[PDB]
Amino acid sequence: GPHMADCTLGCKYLENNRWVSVSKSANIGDTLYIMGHSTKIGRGCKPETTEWSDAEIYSW
Repeated sequence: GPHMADCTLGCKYLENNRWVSVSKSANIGDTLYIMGHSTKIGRGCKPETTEWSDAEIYSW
């Protein structure tokens, strides 16, 4: 079988003063990249870091 992600991380980042949402996909154990920042995807699809100066994960 193929290997797909576990969860879809719905996050928004401030680009050019516009909050752009993007849903990315990663596994429990992946490292999510947002704006150059990286966060490990822990349990409950919940990333270690959910908040950044100009970026935030809103849904997982």
